[PDB]
Amino acid sequence: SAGALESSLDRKFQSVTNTMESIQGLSSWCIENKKHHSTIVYHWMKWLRRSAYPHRLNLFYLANDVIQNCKRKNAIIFRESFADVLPEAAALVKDPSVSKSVERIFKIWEDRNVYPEEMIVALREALSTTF
Amino acid sequence: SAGALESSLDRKFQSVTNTMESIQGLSSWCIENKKHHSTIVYHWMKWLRRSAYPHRLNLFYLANDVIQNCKRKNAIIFRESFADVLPEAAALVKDPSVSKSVERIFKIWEDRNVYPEEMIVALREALSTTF
Ligand SMILES: [Pr+3]
Ligand SMILES: [Pr+3]
Ligand SMILES: [Pr+3]
Ligand SMILES: [Pr+3]
Repeated sequence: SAGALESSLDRKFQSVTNTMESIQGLSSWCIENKKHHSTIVYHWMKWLRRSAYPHRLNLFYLANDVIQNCKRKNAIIFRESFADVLPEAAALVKDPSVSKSVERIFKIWEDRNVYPEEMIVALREALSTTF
Repeated sequence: SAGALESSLDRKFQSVTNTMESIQGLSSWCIENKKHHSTIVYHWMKWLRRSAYPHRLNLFYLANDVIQNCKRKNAIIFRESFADVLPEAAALVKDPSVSKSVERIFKIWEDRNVYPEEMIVALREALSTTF
C-alpha cells in the first residue's frame, strides 16, 4: 500500500504537464484515491520542493483542479489536506515566471470562498503579490 | 473594428490548444474585450462548427474558462452570451472521443449553479450523456 502508492505518486507527480488532459486525468485519480488524501498531499509537496519553477506551476495546476473539483466529487477533505502545505508552497512559486498564474488561482479561490479570506491573504503575502 | 476584431478572433480561435497557458491567455483576452461579447461568441461558434472533434474540445475548454472566470472579472455578460450557442454546440461534441470531457464541464456548471438546472438538462440531452 504505502510502497505501491508512493511508486504511483512519484511517477504521476514527476510527469504532470500543462495540458487539460494531463491535469484532469491526475486530478481524477487523486479524487478516486481520496482515502489516501494525506499521503497524496505529502508526496505532492515533496515533488513541489524538489522541482524547478515550470514544473512547480504544473503541480499548482493539479492542486487547483483537485481543490476545485473535490467538492462535487464528495472528496472535500482535499481542501483541508492541501491547506497544510499551501503557505509553504506559495513561497516556492514567487518567481515572476510563474507567480501571476498562481496569484490567479488564489483569486479564483477567494472569489468563490473556497478558502477563507485570512488564509488567502496569508498565501498572497507568501507569493509577494500582496504586501 | 468589425474587420480588426474578426481577424484577431480567427487567428486566436484557429490556434487555441489544450494547454493551461493557451486557454488562459485567450480567456483573458476575451474578458478584456467584453464590449464585443456578442461578436466573440458568434466567431467562437463559427469555429466550433467548422472544426473537427479535437479542436472542438479545445474551444469548449476556452468557453468553460471564460464562463467560469467572467464573473470575478466583472464580465458576467459572457454567461448569457454563451447560452445563445450552447445547446447547438453541445450536439457537435457528442462523439465519445470528447463528450466525457464536455459532460464534466456541464457537471461543474451544474454543481455551482453557473447555469440553471433546466438549461444543463437540455445540454446533457444534446450531448447524449443523459436520455
Ligand atoms: Pr521516498
Ligand atoms: Pr520512489
Ligand atoms: Pr468571415
Ligand atoms: Pr477571416
